[PDB]
Amino acid sequence: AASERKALQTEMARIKKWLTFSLGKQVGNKFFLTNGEIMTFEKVKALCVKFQASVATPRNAAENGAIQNLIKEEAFLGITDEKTEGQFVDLTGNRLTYTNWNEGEPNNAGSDEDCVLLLKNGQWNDVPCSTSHLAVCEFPI
Amino acid sequence: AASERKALQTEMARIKKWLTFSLGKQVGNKFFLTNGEIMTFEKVKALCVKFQASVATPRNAAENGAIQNLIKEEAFLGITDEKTEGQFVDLTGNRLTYTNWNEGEPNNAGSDEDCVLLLKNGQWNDVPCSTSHLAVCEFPI
Amino acid sequence: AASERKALQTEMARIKKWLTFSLGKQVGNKFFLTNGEIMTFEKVKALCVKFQASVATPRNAAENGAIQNLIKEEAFLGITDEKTEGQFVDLTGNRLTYTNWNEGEPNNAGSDEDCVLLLKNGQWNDVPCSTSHLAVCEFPI
Ligand SMILES: [Ca+2]
Ligand SMILES: [Ca+2]
Ligand SMILES: [Ca+2]
Ligand SMILES: [Ca+2]
Ligand SMILES: [Ca+2]
Ligand SMILES: [Ca+2]
Ligand SMILES: [Ca+2]
Ligand SMILES: [Ca+2]
Ligand SMILES: [Ca+2]
Ligand SMILES: [Ca+2]
Ligand SMILES: [Ca+2]
Ligand SMILES: [Ca+2]
Repeated sequence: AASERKALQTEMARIKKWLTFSLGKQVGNKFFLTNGEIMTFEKVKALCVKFQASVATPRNAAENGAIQNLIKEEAFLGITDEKTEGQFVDLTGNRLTYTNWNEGEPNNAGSDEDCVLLLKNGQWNDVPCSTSHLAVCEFPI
Repeated sequence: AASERKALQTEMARIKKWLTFSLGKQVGNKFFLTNGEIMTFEKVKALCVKFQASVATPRNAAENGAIQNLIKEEAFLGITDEKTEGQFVDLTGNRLTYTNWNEGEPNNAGSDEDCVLLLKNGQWNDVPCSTSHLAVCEFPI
Repeated sequence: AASERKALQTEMARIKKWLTFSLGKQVGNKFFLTNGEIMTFEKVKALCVKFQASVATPRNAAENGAIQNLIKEEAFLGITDEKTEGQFVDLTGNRLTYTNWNEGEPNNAGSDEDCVLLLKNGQWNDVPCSTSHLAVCEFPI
């Protein structure tokens, strides 16, 4: 009967189990993944979008730690103050409820730091959007 | 007809081929995987269990080498002598038929070394279960 | 109705999306993957073949860069001049249209360099086939 379909769904459920265990980090309904490539902010934006994903945007400590665990280099976050200087916000325009700025940040040094960078210790630093950093996308899971 | 089902099974077989090639190490009916996180023994136990897997327990040189190849840091094994000091055993209570102790091991230093650690060279060292080391689970494949 | 089949195909399409994003590098109809193990050329050949894949053979800059991005160590390419010294060719006998030799290469040093090695900077160097290097296979995607 639908024995095949039964086996397909069972096979899929385990493949998905493996992936969430070792391919990336799952926190709720988000799945953080990196292609291991560094590029400018606009590029990462296009990239994630190209995959039906969005740039990783930690909305709480758990997510921040998850991204922290995943990365081997500083990664751009889906946060900027491009439109209103000093007012950091989501790629959807939503203001942040959780922040983890590094000491002395944000400082908008050189009057040109509108992007945010997740550092290896989990802290953040505002950096120029034109710099090249690790691409990380959150996929809906 | 069942052309779709045909394609689904073919698609699944190749996805599985990719995963066994680059996601982890397959040795017989075991699939070794790591989430790249270090934690205490009890945590790793819970973790693997949480994924229908068990802590990696090499039962022969091939498996030991496979785990060795997979890891980038010392990993806990599913072996302990908690119940009977000096008598190392499986998470199922089965005694070991294969061991790869490091020189001078096991020594049960500090009278508190009931867990086993796979070192980068494949050799083993008994360590305190309360230490934090890389999590590795063997999944049924 | 075929709601399941619908869901299976949707589930598969996203699993495939994740894999092409983080498991390997896709360039056209090729999917480059590495098992992270170093071995002699003949071994890598057998390995890829064993997986219905072939040794990675960059046929253009995009592919070369893709392989370059993927690797953490020097990787053998599916190119040799075993049959006709100096005449480098595909594993299918096809002559190369794209090459990226390193300065001073190829030199066939020691009169025993019939294999090709992709270096970390993307350049190539002819090396003895008996040396052990990273295995990389291109899978049909
Ligand atoms: Ca600004
Ligand atoms: Ca600090
Ligand atoms: Ca700013
Ligand atoms: Ca700054
Ligand atoms: Ca004891
Ligand atoms: Ca030793
Ligand atoms: Ca002990
Ligand atoms: Ca010891
Ligand atoms: Ca020759
Ligand atoms: Ca050079
Ligand atoms: Ca030669
Ligand atoms: Ca040479």
